[PDB]
Amino acid sequence: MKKNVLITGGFKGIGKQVALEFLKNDYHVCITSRYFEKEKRIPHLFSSYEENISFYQLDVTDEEQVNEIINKIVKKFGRLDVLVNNAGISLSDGLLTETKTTDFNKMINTNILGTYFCMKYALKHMQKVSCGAIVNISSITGLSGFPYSILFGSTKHAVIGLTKGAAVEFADKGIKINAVAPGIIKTETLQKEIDSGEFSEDSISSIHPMQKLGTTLDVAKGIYFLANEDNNFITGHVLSIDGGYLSQ
Amino acid sequence: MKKNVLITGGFKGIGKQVALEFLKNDYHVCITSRYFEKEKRIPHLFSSYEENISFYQLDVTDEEQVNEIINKIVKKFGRLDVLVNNAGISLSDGLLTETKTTDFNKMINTNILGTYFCMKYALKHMQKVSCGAIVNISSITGLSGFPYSILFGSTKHAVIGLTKGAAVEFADKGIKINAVAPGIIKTETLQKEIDSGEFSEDSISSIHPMQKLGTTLDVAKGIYFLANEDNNFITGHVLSIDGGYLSQ
Ligand SMILES: NC(=O)c1ccc[n+]([C@@H]2O[C@H](COP(=O)([O-])OP(=O)(O)OC[C@H]3O[C@@H](n4cnc5c(N)ncnc54)[C@H](OP(=O)(O)O)[C@@H]3O)[C@@H](O)[C@H]2O)c1
Ligand SMILES: NC(=O)c1ccc[n+]([C@@H]2O[C@H](COP(=O)([O-])OP(=O)(O)OC[C@H]3O[C@@H](n4cnc5c(N)ncnc54)[C@H](OP(=O)(O)O)[C@@H]3O)[C@@H](O)[C@H]2O)c1
Repeated sequence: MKKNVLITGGFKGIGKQVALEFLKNDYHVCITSRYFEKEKRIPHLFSSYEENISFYQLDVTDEEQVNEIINKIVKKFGRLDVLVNNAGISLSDGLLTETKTTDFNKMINTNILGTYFCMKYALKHMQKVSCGAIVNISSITGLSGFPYSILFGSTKHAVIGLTKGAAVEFADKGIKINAVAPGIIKTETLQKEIDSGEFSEDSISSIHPMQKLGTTLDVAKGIYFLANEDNNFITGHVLSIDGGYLSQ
Repeated sequence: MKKNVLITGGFKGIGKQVALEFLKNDYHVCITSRYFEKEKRIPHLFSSYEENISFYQLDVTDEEQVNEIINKIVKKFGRLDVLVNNAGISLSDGLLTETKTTDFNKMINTNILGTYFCMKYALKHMQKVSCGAIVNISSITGLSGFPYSILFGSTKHAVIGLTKGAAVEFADKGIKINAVAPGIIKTETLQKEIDSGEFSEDSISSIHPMQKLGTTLDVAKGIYFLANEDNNFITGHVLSIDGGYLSQ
């Protein structure tokens, strides 16, 4: 009886907040981790929402597993209203000439291929019912050149490509496909890097015109807006959630 | 006690639906017309909301009047949470070579100067409290070249300029300034141009990849999202509400 959303992730960072936002809006939420040991955290991470959450172990780089997991969800729930491609990694080296090819391939596999696989098998099901929403997560680096994050940015540019391409292809099938482009977001990972003193908050805050960092809630709200049933006419769009970064 | 929004318009088309959207979200709404006679329509257009509506006569091309009206609103309500620059006109002729300078000037006056005047005086007040949101209405023609709508497109390009410029300028002051870029929207005006048979609905809706027209609610939802208290980190952005038009 509830709308159903699959998030690739959900246990930390943006993904966890995305899970919370959909739960607060009466969705059944499917969350994932590569690590089965995370399933037992659910009652404690999501106190009052336990009954509306389903766990799946999933590595998005494993195409067969992506197909298997999405099939399982569709069989069990009879619906897949929303896919959020949250899974993503940044292996931030130095200058381009010093970057590791192995790092690039890992980012390609997770950020591009993972998102492609999830889209590919979700759309197989969404096609059949002529409805659904996909929200991909890009970055400001997916729309601009960002020193020391060139390779990450390249993968996030590719994500925008998958978004716009699929949007135009599925537009007449009533499926909305959009992306968000976050600036620098204060996740747990970043918060502890600020807390350990190796990074000043004000130092990296200054990157955005609003002179503050983004929050996981900022991102979750944008994603929710693009995914909910009241989005009838927004598709192929990349929503900047960046305190004005891309407007300069 | 309620958040307060000024809409340049409110009696027809997109502006009326914007009015309705903010009213449903517990705002006090200031709505305008150039025509004082429209005030008497309020209990009939907005049956259950009249206690939360204030009418002001306003021509946005009159800078003096814009300053007067915004001053009166701030004096009476002690707040101005949101400005929506809805007022706008399109005077379509033929090819560029055939266009009338008087038409261009009229569109410049209403679309560019009117939006500028309202921004100018709203920001004088918002600046003082370091909070507020402005949503401007651009168009797909503000982001692309559209035969037969070149001059209109030019004004809506200029609207984006004011949007991004002011966003960066006021970003550190806690004020969010964004725009929406609608495709072709089925307003009362269009609905009768379809009803008269001078245009087929399928004919003009085919320009959007979604193969349908936008609705006034589509636009209102987008504007509300960019304007509400939960937008903390989106500024300088142009949200396309265009059935995928700009993604091709
Ligand atoms: N943080 C930022 O400032 C920022 C800025 C722009 C864009 N983004 C993007 O936003 C998204 C979320 O970022 P975040 O900072 O919230 O990440 P995070 O806190 O590091 O969390 C990463 C999430 O991705 C999952 N994941 C990683 N690799 C996976 C794989 N191969 N298969 C399945 N799941 C995988 C993780 O699950 P397990 O570890 O439990 O397996 C975890 O849920 C990413 O696409 C990221 O690139 C982040
Ligand atoms: N309809 C579309 O397909 C479309 C597409 C892209 C963008 N837009 C933009 O969306 C906005 C609304 O369009 P719409 O189609 O909803 O318009 P509409 O139905 O023609 O209504 C026009 C509104 O603008 C007001 N207005 C016009 N000139 C004014 C002036 N000089 N001073 C103060 N108010 C003035 C009118 O108020 P009174 O007549 O009561 O004075 C009315 O509220 C415009 O900026 C338009 O350019 C529309």
